[PDB]
Amino acid sequence: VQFRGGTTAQHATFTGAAREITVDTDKNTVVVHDGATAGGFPLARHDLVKTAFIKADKSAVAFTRTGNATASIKAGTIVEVNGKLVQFTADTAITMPALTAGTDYAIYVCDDGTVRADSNFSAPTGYTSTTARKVGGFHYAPGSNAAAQAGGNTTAQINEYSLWDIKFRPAALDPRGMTLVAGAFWADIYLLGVNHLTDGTSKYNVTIADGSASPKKSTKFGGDGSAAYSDGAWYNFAEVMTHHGKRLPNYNEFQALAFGTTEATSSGGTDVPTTGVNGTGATSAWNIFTSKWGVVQASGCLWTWGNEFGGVNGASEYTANTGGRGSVYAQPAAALFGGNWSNTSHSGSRAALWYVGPSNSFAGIGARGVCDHLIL
Amino acid sequence: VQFRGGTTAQHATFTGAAREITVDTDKNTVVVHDGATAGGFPLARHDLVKTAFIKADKSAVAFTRTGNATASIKAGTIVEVNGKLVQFTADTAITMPALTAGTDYAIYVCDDGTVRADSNFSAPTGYTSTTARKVGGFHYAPGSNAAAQAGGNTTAQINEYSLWDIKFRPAALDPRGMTLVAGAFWADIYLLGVNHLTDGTSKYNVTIADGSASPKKSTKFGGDGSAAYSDGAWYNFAEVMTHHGKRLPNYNEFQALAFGTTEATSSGGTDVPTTGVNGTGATSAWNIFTSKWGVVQASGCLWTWGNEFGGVNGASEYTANTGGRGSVYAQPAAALFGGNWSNTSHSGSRAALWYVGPSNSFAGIGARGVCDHLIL
Amino acid sequence: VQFRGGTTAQHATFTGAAREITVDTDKNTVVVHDGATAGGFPLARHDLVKTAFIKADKSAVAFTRTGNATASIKAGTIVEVNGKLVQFTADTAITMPALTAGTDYAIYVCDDGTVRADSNFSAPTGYTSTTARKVGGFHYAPGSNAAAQAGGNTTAQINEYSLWDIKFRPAALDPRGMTLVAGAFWADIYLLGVNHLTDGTSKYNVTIADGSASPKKSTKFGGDGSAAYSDGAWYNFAEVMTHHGKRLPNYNEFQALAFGTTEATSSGGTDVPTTGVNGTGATSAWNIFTSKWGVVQASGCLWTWGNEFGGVNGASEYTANTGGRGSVYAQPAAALFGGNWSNTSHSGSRAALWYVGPSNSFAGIGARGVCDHLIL
Ligand code: MMC
Ligand code: MMC
Ligand code: MMC
Ligand code: MMC
Ligand code: MMC
Ligand code: MMC
Ligand SMILES: [Mg+2]
Repeated sequence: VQFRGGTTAQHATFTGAAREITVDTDKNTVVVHDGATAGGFPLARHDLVKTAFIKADKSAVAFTRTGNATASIKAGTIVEVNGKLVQFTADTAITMPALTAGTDYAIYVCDDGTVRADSNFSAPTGYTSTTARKVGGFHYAPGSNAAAQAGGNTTAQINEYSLWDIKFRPAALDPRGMTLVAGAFWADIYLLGVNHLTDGTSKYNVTIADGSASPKKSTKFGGDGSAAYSDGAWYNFAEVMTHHGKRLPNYNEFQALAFGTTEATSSGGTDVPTTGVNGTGATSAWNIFTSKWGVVQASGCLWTWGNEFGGVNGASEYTANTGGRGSVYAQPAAALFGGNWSNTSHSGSRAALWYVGPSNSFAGIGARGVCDHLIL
Repeated sequence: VQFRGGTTAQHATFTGAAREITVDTDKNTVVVHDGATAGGFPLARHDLVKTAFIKADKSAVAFTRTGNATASIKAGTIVEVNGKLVQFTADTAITMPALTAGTDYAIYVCDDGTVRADSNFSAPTGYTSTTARKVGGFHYAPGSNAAAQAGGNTTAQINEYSLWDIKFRPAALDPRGMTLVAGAFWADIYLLGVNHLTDGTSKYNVTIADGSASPKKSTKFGGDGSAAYSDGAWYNFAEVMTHHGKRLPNYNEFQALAFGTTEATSSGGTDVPTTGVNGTGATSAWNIFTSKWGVVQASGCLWTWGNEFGGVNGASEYTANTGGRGSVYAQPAAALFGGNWSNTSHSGSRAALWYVGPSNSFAGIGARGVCDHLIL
Repeated sequence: VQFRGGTTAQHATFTGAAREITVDTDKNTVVVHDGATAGGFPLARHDLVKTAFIKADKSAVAFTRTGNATASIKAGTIVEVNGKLVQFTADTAITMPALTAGTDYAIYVCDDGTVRADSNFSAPTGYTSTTARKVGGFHYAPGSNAAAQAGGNTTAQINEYSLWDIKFRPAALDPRGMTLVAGAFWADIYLLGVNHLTDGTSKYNVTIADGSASPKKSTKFGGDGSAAYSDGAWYNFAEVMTHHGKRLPNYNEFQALAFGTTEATSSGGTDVPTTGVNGTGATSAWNIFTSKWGVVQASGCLWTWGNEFGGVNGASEYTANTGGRGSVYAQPAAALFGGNWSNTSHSGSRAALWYVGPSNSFAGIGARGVCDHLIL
């Protein structure tokens, strides 16, 4: 059984009867008619709504944390996947795999109507990247977000603020290991590691980059994947953040991301070598410095370079201290935020040192990344 | 009358005749065939274009101001609402309610094809949030935008630059009370009020927050909704802006948002207690300081803290002045922009004082918010 | 032949048989039925997917450079245009016109299924703005991007990093003449010209704006299209960038955008009057200063004002030096980045001078614009 049909040009001067259905053979679509409107009312091909993703509440993430190791996709969520429509009319549990402290997970919606989390960011176990669509994710933290201003605990659990989806996410090239601070912007949960090219900037239980262990050189700026920078200059940390589509925090972002930490307190001892782990000789455990938003070692562990300049200036003479990329003159210090392990009662979410020039490198100075919140 | 149909798997190896129409029973959709292409050409379900909102000109807002108290939705605007398609093929008047000076309004498109404004931001009178879709809004100002560089008048009217829609808007969590500066970014029309938790940051005829009347403490940072900050430190104002997804202006944004104000002029007298109202002992009326873009009390009324540091530094010693959140060292002043009532001929759109540390609090220092322009 | 049909209200209490197709006469659409679901399953009108634009890889631009003067649109690209669906199942060559060094081109997808580039940004030759849809563009540069850290050559060719599309682009009001730096943000390929109102901020072979040739006054800030600023103050350059929805670079953006330039080297001689051209008395050719990302005269040619303050301060007294827009107090210098022609071995991608107040104007100080990267 074949229907009446014509080209698009034939369709333009043609008014079909009310409730008549024709077939545009150029478009391979149906055209609904009303007895008056020339051309009728063409319907949409499915190819043109591929990747559709509609939420009932576009101002919030598509998922709800329902417990330390459980979460749900929200009612009213409509997802296109592999030519099919999958929607959830009520809050629906996300099938969870084994969850491991300090690991990122991707949430998929599949064309058989299921929804599940997985450590694999291409496809979940038992599916392909065609039948399964990555729609978001979360971080399973080593400990709780801070309930007050005394850090968190060491109960591994989903960080609710780390929940992202494809229309509610960090603007960074890679969303993993980030958390949403006060609904306003995203911060890296962990201080920058040396091996950020493989790990990303934000990973649990890795060696922290500072003056004594410089980050791998960015492969977007002459790095080869093996060489590290000669030191931990501001320039190098800023270059690494840019590599990953992030930036160093300014003062307003730092006081936000670090709120919840134990204030006026430092880690103590002689070092903080590793993310999400007690420092060397520490008199306070790592979790004492978790922020409200799940930022780990948010203060009192290492200074982070900031994306702000001011305070004490270098000499008023052209000074070639930029790693061979020109000279600076009356160079203001680059901000340093948070305090390090040796900084006693002076650390905290508003700790700020404006003395160190950007060319300098020290063992207790590292970095944390941030980027914008994106709501589409 | 029932049509030929099959599952999606059955459909994959099936080539129907030209102009044949089958029904995918998994998808509950129609599939158009051509006599050659295996699988045919599935059509789109309406669920997958819910919330569609298409404009002829995506680089401009969807509405035009046609007079002090009238506006229109633009030709070529196509809106999905409650399962229905509503489009306007010509500029169409927006039905207005009573308009009240210093009030924000939401524009709705309804599933009966009407379009109207309303003071209610959930649903307009005579409709529900299901049958009516909020697509944008505007601010009805107490006075005109500045036609030159001598402020505006006191004729209540729609601020054309305050027109926003869901794909042409401030990136802030709440768009109300903001205006588009030079097409580049959004600025709060009013200086921050004390009661920003209920009012938002930008409201007409409310008590201005400064050192003598500190803002309500952010409920995202330990506030309970009743307590105010101990004072008007930079830290507190920056914290409030972050609460609302905004920031303090930098120098480039300030000179932009304040252009149109009466330059090198201050309010005079002893205070400016209230937004959009003459100061105490004022020798110039409030409207003298309206910018081109409808920013009220843009200069010469209160300094606004800025999101920039530089100028005179505090002591080169760890100083615990951050409200118990750590210490600062060689702390640069936080910028102050615009000038206050007592600042005589030194106020204006480029007025900048770089002497006051962020821990300080004074009666003529408050804040104004800004965030990015978002075109989707 | 007319189908069974009813209004939307009639449709709500009606359950048709499995594979029955009715016509909603309010919506002028088809409704697919299953024998159980009240209301059936309405299909989407094409009006609601107008401007649809779907890419297989949303994290990358929709086009690939295949040679100095050729490029392709990528497989999996689906485009709505003039009521029609046009998709490319394999990489497809873009038809090129004559290409001219230092020119921007727009890429169109047309409703006859073709794809082509054109110097006209409304419609390509042989088509209209209705039958042809602008989906992106590129810059055809006067020379290559830098392969190392020794600038580029003078072989005119497409700058791969200048490829933009409508969902992968600078957030600026006009994308032309910009390039994507490290996937993170966009930079103007050329230093600001005097005639930026007609040319935009970024054009090849035009007179560079500096203290000796000030930019045209912004028509958004009291300019009339003919008058230039009285001088090259920071204030004026910042105002021009804002006009175009851009900003001056900060230090982290500058070291990124200028990487690839010949470091610790200046143009020499007595001037650099023109974009993409050798300086007056130059001892190094212009192309020596091309960055990895195709930023022309990236360093060693003119300082660019930066969007950052710090270093040496002006007097601690109210100083009316803002062009009649108020006074400043303890005003920090505005950053200057890159070095100019006279700056010998001190120029480069990290060259930074923090001595000149924003009110000052000099022959070797101009500007370069940047704005955010937008992925939709
Ligand atoms: C999502 Hg399986
Ligand atoms: C913008 Hg990170
Ligand atoms: C919009 Hg009624
Ligand atoms: C970004 Hg406010
Ligand atoms: C694109 Hg013809
Ligand atoms: C935001 Hg330019
Ligand atoms: Mg600064």
